[PDB]
Amino acid sequence: SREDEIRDFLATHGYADWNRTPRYQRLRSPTGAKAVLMDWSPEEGGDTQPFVDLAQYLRNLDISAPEIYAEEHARGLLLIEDLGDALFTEVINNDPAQEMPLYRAAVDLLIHLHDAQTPELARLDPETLSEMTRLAFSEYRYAILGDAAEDNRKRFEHRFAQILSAQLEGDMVFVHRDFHAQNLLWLPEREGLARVGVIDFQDAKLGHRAYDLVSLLQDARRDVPAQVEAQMIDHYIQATGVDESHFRSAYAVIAVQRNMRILGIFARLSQRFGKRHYIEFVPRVWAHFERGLAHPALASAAEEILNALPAPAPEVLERLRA
Amino acid sequence: SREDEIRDFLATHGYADWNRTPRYQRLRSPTGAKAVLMDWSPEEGGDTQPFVDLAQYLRNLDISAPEIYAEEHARGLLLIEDLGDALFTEVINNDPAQEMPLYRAAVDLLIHLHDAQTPELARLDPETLSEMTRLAFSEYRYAILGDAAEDNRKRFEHRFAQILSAQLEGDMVFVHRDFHAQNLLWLPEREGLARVGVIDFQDAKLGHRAYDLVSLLQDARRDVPAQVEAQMIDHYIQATGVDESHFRSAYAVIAVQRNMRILGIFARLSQRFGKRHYIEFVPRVWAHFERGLAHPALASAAEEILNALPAPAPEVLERLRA
Ligand SMILES: [Cl-]
Ligand SMILES: [Cl-]
Ligand code: NA
Ligand code: NA
Ligand SMILES: [Zn+2]
Repeated sequence: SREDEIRDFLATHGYADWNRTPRYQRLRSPTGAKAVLMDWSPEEGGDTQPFVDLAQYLRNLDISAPEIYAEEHARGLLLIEDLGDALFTEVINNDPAQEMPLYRAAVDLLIHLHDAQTPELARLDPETLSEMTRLAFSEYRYAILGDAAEDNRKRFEHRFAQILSAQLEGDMVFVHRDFHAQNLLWLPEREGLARVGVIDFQDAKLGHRAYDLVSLLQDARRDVPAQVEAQMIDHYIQATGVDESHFRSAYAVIAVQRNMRILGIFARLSQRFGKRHYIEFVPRVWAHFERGLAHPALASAAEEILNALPAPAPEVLERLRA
Repeated sequence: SREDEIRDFLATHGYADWNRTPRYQRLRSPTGAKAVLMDWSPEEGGDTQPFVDLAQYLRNLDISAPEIYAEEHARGLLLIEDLGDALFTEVINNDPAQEMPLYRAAVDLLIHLHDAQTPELARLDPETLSEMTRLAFSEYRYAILGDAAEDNRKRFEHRFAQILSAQLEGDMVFVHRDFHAQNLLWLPEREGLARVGVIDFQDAKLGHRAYDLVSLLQDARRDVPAQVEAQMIDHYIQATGVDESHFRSAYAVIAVQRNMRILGIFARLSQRFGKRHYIEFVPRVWAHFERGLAHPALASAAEEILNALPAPAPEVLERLRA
């Protein structure tokens, strides 16, 4: 059994007396030392090596990704550091005055990260970013109107790749891809940006400096105040020394890209994975999408894309949920 | 080429601009950051996984084995922490007054290590320890007299396994197996036993508490003063709370075991690997062997083994060197 494998893996590496306290199974020593077991079997299609490689890479930068305590690549098992339970979302739910300082710490992580020498990961080039918006047609539009508007999509993708190519410049940086409050953990005994524990970095890519900042600040699952986004963009620009007009323009086209795709991601979470609650986030996503399409960089694509995708009226939301 | 693989491995993990400054290749960043490349190819028969597993295990105990910065198991490459150049032997050569405090720190490492929950490594049971002395016949005796005294060896091994079984008790501990001053590195910015950097732990096993202490204190490559050995055994006994008479007896039989085997190891280093300088260490090894055979625990084996192995007279040493 898989339980026998887990027990053999733990015994082999000196953790036989540790107990599970219920992919991310909490384990505790007889005296309360903490660790986390990752169970991602190869036979199932999982691979532990990217997690190990990227956790090491981030930690080499004094970023609080988890230490690897033990590894078993062939059986798809790891034992890693437990980064605790103080999720940014929980901290902010309990005390809203922590939002700004927690978001500043996370932006400080990105600033530091973006100064780093990069690993060779697959790149989010303009063509790839454009194609990645296709979920807006194949999942969101399709779930609502019953077709994916193939011709509008091909025309949008072609124009949008050109716009992305025109507005995104500079070397690519490490991008986490799910950089938002729910995947961040507060570690208050640490110093500075090291207080930001990070998980879910394993499918990281190379991409633009604004990519993780958009996910953080336009986070569709939370109501991030406009002043948090404004001030955090200012701070990122001031701290990095990037050209302001260019970063702002890149940020706007990237916000269109990410919100458009997440329309599809959320549509599919509801329609395929039965999670209707993500549909409550669609009006927020749609608003950020529409805002970004009002940026002058998007002028050639805006009117045609808005004609092709249905606004989330109450009947559209219900059809997304049902 | 292998150089192309190394360069691909470094580039992939963000180290492309690091340069080699000449298995254990020194690498330096453009601003002088340090790391060590391990090149142990599978095609050659090498495996990086035990080094990774055991380095993690030791570091989980706050023992200064090297961090793993990057790994490539399939191609047999690792990038690890550089633990520096302050080898215990160099420190003590320069300043002999450091011998006691450096050896105390190393003994403190073992004390701490032996309190740890163990991994599942192959065990140095009595039969295995006995067989491992056979190099005394197949390499040392053979190099000198032209035969391995098969009958004496079988009789010695049978009796010696019984003696080992009688004198060794308690749970097995992690044993490094090459625990001596040459494989230890001083890290003076660290605290306590963490100042003892350790390398060459990758073929570690489980064995007796005295195993690594014998290699450290009866170190055949150095003249460890009798007072260092005496006081370090006292300190180990006092700090661990082990029964004194039993530890001392275990230490004596283990000293016989390790010195007997190293007669063979050194004979073979000279005869097969052309390193005649190890033969200068044979008189020291022989003296420790003879001392241990005078322990009452060894009484049934002592006279027969001494009759079977030639004393290292000047003509014996020359035949070992030539
Ligand atoms: Cl964790
Ligand atoms: Cl090293
Ligand atoms: Na513990
Ligand atoms: Na550097
Ligand atoms: Zn590995």
